[PDB]
Amino acid sequence: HHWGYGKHNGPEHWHKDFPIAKGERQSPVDIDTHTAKYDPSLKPLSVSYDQATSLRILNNGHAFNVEFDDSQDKAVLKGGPLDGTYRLIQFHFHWGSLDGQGSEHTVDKKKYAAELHLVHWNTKYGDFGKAVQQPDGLAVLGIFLKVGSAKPGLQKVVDVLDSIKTKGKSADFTNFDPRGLLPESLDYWTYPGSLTTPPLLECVTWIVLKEPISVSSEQVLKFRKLNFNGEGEPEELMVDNWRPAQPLKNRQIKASFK
Ligand SMILES: NS(=O)(=O)c1ccc(N2CCCC2=O)c([N+](=O)[O-])c1
Ligand SMILES: [Hg+2]
Ligand SMILES: [Zn+2]
Repeated sequence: HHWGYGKHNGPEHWHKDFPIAKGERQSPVDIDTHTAKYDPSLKPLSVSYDQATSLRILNNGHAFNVEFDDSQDKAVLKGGPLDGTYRLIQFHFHWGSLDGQGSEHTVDKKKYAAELHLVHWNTKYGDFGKAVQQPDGLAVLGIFLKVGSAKPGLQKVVDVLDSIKTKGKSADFTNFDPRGLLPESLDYWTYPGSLTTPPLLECVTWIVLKEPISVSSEQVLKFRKLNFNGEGEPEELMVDNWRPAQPLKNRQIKASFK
């Protein structure tokens, strides 16, 4: 049938409906810290979320997205390897069924517990659907999550997961401040990639932050109680909604540090 992360519709079957899966700039990738080139021409990352306006949280059957009001230059990301401004449209996670897997990007073949992706689109393109049609249309900020101490700013996300347990369910989720999810350092690795879930459009400029954020075992656990299925259908827990690392091919991962 249609895509997912199960044995019969998982990552290894996506190339049949979306031939771009075997593309030239696919994400995620394994970041080799010793092969990544330090580039001093890379400017600092500029995250301006002080005027962020969260609107809703939704379970789309592949994960839960927290959507923001992107009708104005409220929550933007600029600087880094980017040219111009990018509006935060939404953020989501990708976790595992166990604490030793869940991240999509790996650092030195190392996988973390999960991975937050704050999706952004280039404003010089008007809307989101026009950005996915250009090679520099999106900038996803990747933040790894490791199990350890709780993350206060992530708790308001965790408590509303009961009301979006199944596919297609939503809930009013305003006043969330994404700044409470950012690690202390903004060091990062950037590289040209794509979406990690279908359509798998090669339109992303990936900015994977070097520093991870810790979340309690209790916080990641409550992610695993969500379901892929819609209401009234046989329960399938939402776990391992991550794509395996892809070939780097004709690409170079740059770093803003040494
Ligand atoms: N996992 S990622 O961040 O690569 C990612 C995965 C999927 C999507 N899309 C595309 C259509 C709806 C949606 O959620 C995006 N995206 O916003 O482009 C991002
Ligand atoms: Hg594109
Ligand atoms: Zn993602």
